[PDB]
Amino acid sequence: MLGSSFGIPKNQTFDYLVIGGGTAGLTIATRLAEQGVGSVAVIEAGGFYELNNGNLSQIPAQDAFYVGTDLDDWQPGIDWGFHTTPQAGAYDRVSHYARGKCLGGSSARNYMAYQRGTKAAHQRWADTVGDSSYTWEQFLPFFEKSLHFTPANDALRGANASVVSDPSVLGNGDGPLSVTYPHYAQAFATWAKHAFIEIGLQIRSGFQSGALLGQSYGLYTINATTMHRESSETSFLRKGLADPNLTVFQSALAKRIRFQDKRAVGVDVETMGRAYTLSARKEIVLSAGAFQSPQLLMVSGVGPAATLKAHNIPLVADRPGVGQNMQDHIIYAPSYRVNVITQSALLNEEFEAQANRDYNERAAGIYANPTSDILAWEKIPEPKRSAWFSNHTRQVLAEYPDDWPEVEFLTMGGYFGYQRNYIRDNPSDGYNYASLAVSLCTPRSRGNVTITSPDAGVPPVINPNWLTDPVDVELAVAAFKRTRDFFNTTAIKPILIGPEYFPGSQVATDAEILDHVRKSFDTIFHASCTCAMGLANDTQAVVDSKARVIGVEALRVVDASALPFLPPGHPQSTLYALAEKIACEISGNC
Amino acid sequence: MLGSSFGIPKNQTFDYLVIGGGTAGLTIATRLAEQGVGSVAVIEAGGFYELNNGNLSQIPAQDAFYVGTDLDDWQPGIDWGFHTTPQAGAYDRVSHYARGKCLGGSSARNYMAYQRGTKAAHQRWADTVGDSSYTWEQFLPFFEKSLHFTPANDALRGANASVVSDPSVLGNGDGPLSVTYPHYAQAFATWAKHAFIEIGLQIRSGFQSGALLGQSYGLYTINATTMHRESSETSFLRKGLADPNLTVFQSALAKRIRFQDKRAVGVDVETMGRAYTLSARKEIVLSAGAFQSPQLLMVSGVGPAATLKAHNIPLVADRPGVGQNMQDHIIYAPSYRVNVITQSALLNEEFEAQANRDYNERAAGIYANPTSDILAWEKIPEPKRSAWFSNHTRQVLAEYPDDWPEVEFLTMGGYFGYQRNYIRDNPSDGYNYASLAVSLCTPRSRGNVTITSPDAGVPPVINPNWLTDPVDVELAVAAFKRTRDFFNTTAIKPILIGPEYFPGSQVATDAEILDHVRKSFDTIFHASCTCAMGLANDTQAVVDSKARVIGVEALRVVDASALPFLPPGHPQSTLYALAEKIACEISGNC
Ligand SMILES: Cc1cc2nc3c(=O)[nH]c(=O)nc-3n(C[C@H](O)[C@H](O)[C@H](O)COP(=O)(O)OP(=O)(O)OC[C@H]3O[C@@H](n4cnc5c(N)ncnc54)[C@H](O)[C@@H]3O)c2cc1C
Ligand SMILES: Cc1cc2nc3c(=O)[nH]c(=O)nc-3n(C[C@H](O)[C@H](O)[C@H](O)COP(=O)(O)OP(=O)(O)OC[C@H]3O[C@@H](n4cnc5c(N)ncnc54)[C@H](O)[C@@H]3O)c2cc1C
Ligand SMILES: *[C@@H]1O[C@H](CO)[C@@H](O[C@@H]2O[C@H](CO)[C@@H](O[C@H]3O[C@H](CO)[C@@H](O)[C@H](O)[C@@H]3O)[C@H](O)[C@H]2NC(C)=O)[C@H](O)[C@H]1NC(C)=O
Ligand SMILES: *[C@@H]1O[C@H](CO)[C@@H](O[C@@H]2O[C@H](CO)[C@@H](O[C@H]3O[C@H](CO)[C@@H](O)[C@H](O)[C@@H]3O)[C@H](O)[C@H]2NC(C)=O)[C@H](O)[C@H]1NC(C)=O
Ligand SMILES: *[C@@H]1O[C@H](CO)[C@@H](O)[C@H](O)[C@H]1NC(C)=O
Ligand SMILES: *[C@@H]1O[C@H](CO)[C@@H](O)[C@H](O)[C@H]1NC(C)=O
Ligand SMILES: *[C@@H]1O[C@H](CO)[C@@H](O)[C@H](O)[C@H]1NC(C)=O
Ligand SMILES: *[C@@H]1O[C@H](CO)[C@@H](O)[C@H](O)[C@H]1NC(C)=O
Ligand SMILES: *[C@@H]1O[C@H](CO)[C@@H](O)[C@H](O)[C@H]1NC(C)=O
Ligand SMILES: *[C@@H]1O[C@H](CO)[C@@H](O)[C@H](O)[C@H]1NC(C)=O
Ligand SMILES: *[C@@H]1O[C@H](CO)[C@@H](O)[C@H](O)[C@H]1NC(C)=O
Ligand SMILES: *[C@@H]1O[C@H](CO)[C@@H](O)[C@H](O)[C@H]1NC(C)=O
Repeated sequence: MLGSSFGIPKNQTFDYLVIGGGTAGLTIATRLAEQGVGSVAVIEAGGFYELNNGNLSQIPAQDAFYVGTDLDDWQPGIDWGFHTTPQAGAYDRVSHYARGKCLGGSSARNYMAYQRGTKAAHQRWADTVGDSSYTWEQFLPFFEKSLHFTPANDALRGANASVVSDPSVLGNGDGPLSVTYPHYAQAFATWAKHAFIEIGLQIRSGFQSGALLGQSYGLYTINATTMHRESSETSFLRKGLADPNLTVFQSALAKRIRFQDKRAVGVDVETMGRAYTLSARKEIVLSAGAFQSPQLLMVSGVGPAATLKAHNIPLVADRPGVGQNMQDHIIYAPSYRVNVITQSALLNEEFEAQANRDYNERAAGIYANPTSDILAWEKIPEPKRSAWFSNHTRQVLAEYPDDWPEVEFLTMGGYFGYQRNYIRDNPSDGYNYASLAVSLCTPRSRGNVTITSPDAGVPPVINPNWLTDPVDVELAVAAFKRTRDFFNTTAIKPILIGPEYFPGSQVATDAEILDHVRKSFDTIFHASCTCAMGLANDTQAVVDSKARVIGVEALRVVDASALPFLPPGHPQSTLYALAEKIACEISGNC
Repeated sequence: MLGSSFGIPKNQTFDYLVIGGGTAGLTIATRLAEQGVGSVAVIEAGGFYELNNGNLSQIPAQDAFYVGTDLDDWQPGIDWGFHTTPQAGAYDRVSHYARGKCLGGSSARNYMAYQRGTKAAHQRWADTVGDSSYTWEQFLPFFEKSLHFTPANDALRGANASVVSDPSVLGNGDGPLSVTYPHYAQAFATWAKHAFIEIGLQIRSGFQSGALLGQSYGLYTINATTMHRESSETSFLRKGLADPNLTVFQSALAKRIRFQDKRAVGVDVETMGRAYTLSARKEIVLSAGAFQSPQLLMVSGVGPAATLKAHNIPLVADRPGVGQNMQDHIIYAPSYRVNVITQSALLNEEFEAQANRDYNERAAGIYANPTSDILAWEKIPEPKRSAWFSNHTRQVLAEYPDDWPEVEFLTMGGYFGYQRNYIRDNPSDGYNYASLAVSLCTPRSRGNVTITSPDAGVPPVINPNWLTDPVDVELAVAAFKRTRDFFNTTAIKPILIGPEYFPGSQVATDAEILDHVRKSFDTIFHASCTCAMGLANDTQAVVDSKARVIGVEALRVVDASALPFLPPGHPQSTLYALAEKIACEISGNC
């Protein structure tokens, strides 16, 4: 009975509460319920994205809806409508920062890329938090536990789009999280493989074995049968319905964590104006993400003393790291008109109608593609390194491990432009558009989150502060010039129609390149480290290596906020794994 | 793809809009979508009751949750939290009036009784609205079209609980609305059959063939396989999700119908704070029910001129009938301790655990019962008639048709008391409690609905005004004495434990009985006739026989508000049928 899984908004007691039915939230809630620790309730402000955002969150190719910087490019059924402070690195631009408000959280909204960090990143993690269980070899089983891998389908993809994978690290098939290759590869990506080789990027066997340098076809959180998005909702929550130990509270806003002495004992909740308190006998897990986890700590009395005093919040623990040390990745892309099919073709009615039938009848065609296909990773090579970087920049980059890339390239079968609104500004003049996006994997810029109010119903103040460190500025210009090197290869030339479409060659000098990047970049949505994992004796750390909040009892944080630092690339794989790990830490029954 | 059925909250155009995803709403929306008239959108303020009220709305025996008169006996996931004005007939009591806020509306909340009115009621309907298609023989196919009848299961019910039905009027099996007999009959009802005969109520072949006088086992909107509630959501909406012509907007509040000249062209909607306008090319159907249909007309400029002026609403049509002539039924019941299992046994943990397993594993046991089982109908008999009624009362009752009953009796395997809150005040002292409820089928009292604001987000002012006509007062006392006659039968005596438990024999005189009824009665939730069907030339009528709103174009009302008068007994059968009829009227493709 479906309804048996869903809670009634009144005072009651569970063994465990998880705040936030997002990526980490639904994973840890489902695993705790299955691991015999007693009753678990998960509290989520949103509903099902299948009811609240049409089929836009279910179709991989529709992932560009409601992610633009424009303040109005969102709707309240899937997005919080959060905007940044005026951004020092983006000419004081106030931008929309997309966050999932739904069961699945930002796993309902992401571009579905599944890629793990490097052995050396895991080594740095182990060192920073003083726990060797975070080293690659000890952590890997938690990465594998979640997965149901399906190999590439060569018949639907075409021979051109053959993949190089490492199945030995993609689990035993028993996990609920579908990971596979899309049934459709962008024709652009097929050409990009040759261009990547010409600029010195060797093919490797996927991005799941603890190394990145080189190129490969990406793996995605997509169901191999339906080519629907795989979120934490379609994977973990669907398994957890059927577990009588799991209760879901949806359309439910957590307002305050309650403390008796320094012990977390319950959560104040509002469901459609009805206030109630859920009590926890054992532990509360905060999984509200990089913006709202720190906000809930602060309005509950855990955070910087001066902030809590200024908003009349009684102090429970002076923890100055709460909302500090925010890390993020950025993305921007030039675009060309190309002589191959890209997502542009969906603007043509006769083409869309065929793609629509291919998707629903055969799980095939361009709708079955998340826009991306091939990722590539490098250090900026010599001799460009000495020309493009100051001595200070080269000294800072030499402190990163050899395996830790500086720049990520992503094939995109669509137009980025200024990323104001990808749907409105999608060029409609009858050409196919493709982009080569770049992301920077060594961000030095640090941001923060604070509050204007003790009410969690008021949005937090979000200041990512991207592109403010001189190292990020120099890297941003270098990455842009590498996209120009990609587009000047003889391998890619035959599909290009005329010169660079966006921005165009008139963007030439270092200062013009920087100015264009400052106008055309956005976050790639990897906000993290606002409840950073570190040593219990570090006054800036928020959680220890067991994800316990320092200064209080029976409270953990398990989400992107808990990361000690942002590892290179796409973090969802790591958040699934971290949730798997802290579930076993709590239960002891794995 | 589920999401393909659900709308995005932005400006867009459909051929038809239905306001209110309730009993009538989801029926007409689904049928219009199937009948080739183009695109249909349904707008509903609530969500799925399966997500928003646990399993309480899915289990028939849990129908007593959130229906009490106490102002706090509701939660915002299934109920509007409406209260009445101070009630002239109930010692100025301000009472909660349960209304479904969910897909299915009040079909999510009702006691699931399926019973039709009388041939003579249908004759009066035809005469009042000037349309012979409302006579029994012409209207019957619209009653049958909806249904999937399953016969009584004698093996699960027991031989004691054999039924007398007329399958020839219960359709061909093709309709989505499950109607059947419960898998479990209250032991109390089994005894009640003999007691009903002793006080002169003969067995008849069900309540679906245009006659009521006598007794029979009731038919219910329950799925025959699962013994889950059958709402308009589990029947019509579930069929309509496969129809690409149907779009659902849930968590969507309609604020205003828009008029160009006198033509309805769109609806102003708010979904979680996001305002948008849905446009209608052809017709708008208002299905917001007896309280909110008249409210939406008035805030849109259709209603009594003086009311709209007083709240700064521009006048579109002076229609003084809007919100007037409200009709309703009431219910109250004495109770006895009884020597048989009733719903009381669910307070015993060992009994509940077995009933829980019986329900989920075999669709059997007391959870598979809607509380009622046998209905009985009469005129107050002679010689009690001359003793209990004034000459004026007898003159008014003689104007009703011979087939139209004055009093309904309902077996109830539970305690009513003052109906403040059935769950809190459920006696827990170890006895089984049963009640014999009565409802009055000839209400003379008339109520109304008005507004305090042009904002549909502000609740309407709801004044049922029950028990204010001297005919209803005399009938209320007579009905109560007939419950005493039932409980003094020699047939029922052997299961009674001690004397009348509630109110008790100390309630003796006519004035004491009236006083007790005024304290212990509530609505039985049949609010209707606030957008009454009549002749186009009647200034008090709101809709014509085609359900078109008089004085404007392209606007219909199809719900309990549209009834010309309240027919005897349970109206959901008539609302399904009326929705079937106006669907065919609109489409011309049946
Ligand atoms: C557009 C986009 C693209 C991305 N692409 C990728 C990608 O391709 N690969 C990848 O690895 N990562 C990607 N990411 C990032 C990755 O998805 C996120 O880092 C991850 O989803 C965050 O997980 P989380 O559990 O930390 O938070 P979330 O998944 O955001 O979960 C937080 C949850 O808590 C709820 N919540 C917050 N406050 C409250 C409250 N008070 N009460 C109740 N509920 C509350 C929210 O509604 C939400 O459901 C992308 C992000 C976005 C936005
Ligand atoms: C507790 C209870 C027991 C009952 N028992 C029985 C019984 O056993 N048998 C029987 O025959 N009848 C019974 N009834 C009555 C029967 O269920 C109702 O008369 C019938 O459901 C009314 O249907 P409707 O479409 O007129 O209104 P509803 O089904 O109430 O539909 C109105 C819908 O419109 C929505 N809405 C209102 N305003 C807006 C707006 N502005 N924007 C968007 N959506 C809006 C509401 O949320 C609701 O879903 C019972 C009623 C109740 C409350
Ligand atoms: C309607 O919803 C209720 C859940 O909200 C449900 O109550 C729950 O019933 C489950 C059994 O399915 C109980 O869970 C049990 O879990 C372990 C199994 O590993 C048992 O050993 C325990 O005894 C425990 O009872 C929950 O205790 C119970 N929860 C609540 C809130 O009471 C009802 O069962 C549902 N009703 C029906 C008829 O299905
Ligand atoms: C994602 O959701 C969209 C609708 O919510 C859906 O678009 C809709 O698709 C249907 C076809 O499935 C169109 O309805 C058609 O119905 C009749 C058949 O009797 C046809 O003759 C008509 O031409 C009509 O097209 C709707 O027009 C269309 N709605 C809109 C707004 O376009 C998408 O198809 C869904 N996406 C996928 C990939 O399935
Ligand atoms: C619910 O819990 C809170 C705090 O424990 C309390 O303020 C409130 O009164 C409770 N409500 C009820 C009905 O007990
Ligand atoms: C993929 O979807 C199909 C069809 O819905 C389902 O049978 C399967 O379980 C899903 N796979 C995973 C691994 O979730
Ligand atoms: C690969 O195949 C697709 C579709 O057949 C085609 O559009 C694309 O150009 C091909 N690529 C190469 C490199 O030949
Ligand atoms: C956030 O960072 C900005 C820029 O570095 C700084 O000036 C601001 O005060 C910080 N806010 C908090 C509350 O730490
Ligand atoms: C009753 O429920 C069963 C199982 O869910 C289903 O197969 C059947 O179609 C339902 N019947 C109706 C008419 O809703
Ligand atoms: C009918 O049978 C049931 C046994 O299931 C019993 O509880 C009930 O009293 C019986 N009624 C009569 C009148 O014999
Ligand atoms: C939406 O429709 C209304 C109705 O006229 C009007 O405010 C405006 O034209 C539309 N707004 C947008 C954002 O298109
Ligand atoms: C509604 O009914 C009452 C009688 O109970 C009457 O006094 C009142 O004026 C009516 N109000 C409206 C607005 O018709």
